[PDB]
Amino acid sequence: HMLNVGATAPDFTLRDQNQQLVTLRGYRGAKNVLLVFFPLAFTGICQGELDQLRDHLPEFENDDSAALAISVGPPPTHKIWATQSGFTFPLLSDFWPHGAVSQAYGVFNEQAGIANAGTFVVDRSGIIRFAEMKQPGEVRDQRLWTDALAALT
Amino acid sequence: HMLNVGATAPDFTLRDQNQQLVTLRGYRGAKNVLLVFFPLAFTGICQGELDQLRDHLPEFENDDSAALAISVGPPPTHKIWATQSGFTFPLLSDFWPHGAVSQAYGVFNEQAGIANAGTFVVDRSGIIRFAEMKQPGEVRDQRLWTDALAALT
Repeated sequence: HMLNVGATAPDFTLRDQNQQLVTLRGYRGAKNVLLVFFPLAFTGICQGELDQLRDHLPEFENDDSAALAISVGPPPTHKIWATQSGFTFPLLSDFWPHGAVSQAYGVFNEQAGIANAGTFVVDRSGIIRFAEMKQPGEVRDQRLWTDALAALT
Repeated sequence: HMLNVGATAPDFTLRDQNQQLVTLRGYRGAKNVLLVFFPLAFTGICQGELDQLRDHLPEFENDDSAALAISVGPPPTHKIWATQSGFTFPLLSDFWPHGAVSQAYGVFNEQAGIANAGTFVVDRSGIIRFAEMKQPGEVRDQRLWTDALAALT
C-alpha cells in the first residue's frame, strides 16, 4: 500500500538515463517534485503516460517543479527509450537493489517484480502532498498532477 | 564461483522476447545448448557479443544445437533490442526473481545486479561441457564455442 499524504518521502539516489546521480533531497528548499513510478519501458500503457508527460512537460519541469520518472529498468534501457520517445526529463533506475525505492514508497508489485503506476508529489520540505495509484484499464490524469503542483506555489 | 565443466546445468524456465516459455530440460536427449549470459541490453559490450553470435548463428542453431542468450532484462526490452539488432535466437529474461538463473550458474555480479559475460555448453545429458567467463576487458572468441559443440557429436 502507498505511502499516504503527510508522510516523509523516503530519500533515494538513483542513476538517470545518462548515468548521472539524482537525489530527491537535492530538491529540498527549491522545488516540488513529481515522482512518476511506472512498470516497464517499451509497454503501451507506460508509453502513453510518459508521452502525455512529455507533451505537457513545462507544467511539471519548471522554476517551481521537477519531474522524475522511476522504474526498475537500468539506464541503458531508459536511455534508448527516452531517445526514441523524446523524453528529456529524468528516468531513474530502481534496478539494484531491485525495486528498493518502489518498495519504500509502497508501490512495488512483488508478484511481477515491477513498480505499480503510482504518482507522488513531494513538497519543498520532503513531505508527500499528493498520492495517486493508477486504476485497472485506465491512464492516470495528469491535469490532476499539474493542479497539485500548482497548488504548492 | 562459476559452474565449471562436469556439473549439471541448473534447470530453468524463462520467458523469451515474445513471452514464450523456454526450458533448458526441453533440449535434453535432442540438442546441445549454448547458454550465453550477458549483462545488459543496449550496451556496446553486449551488442558486440550477441552480434558475433548473430553473424554465425547457423553454426549454433541447427539440428544438433540450440543457442540461448540470457540476461536480467524483461521481454519488452529484449524484444525491442532484438528487432533493432536483428536477433532471431531466444533472449531469455532472468528478471524476477532478479538474476536467479545467473546466480545458479555462478555468473551473477552482486555489486551491479547483472549477469557476468559467461558462456556454457550443455550436452544432451544436461552436463556442462564448456564453461568460460569473459575476461572483463577482453572479448570472447566464439570459435572456441563452435569447437566445443563440434566435439559433442
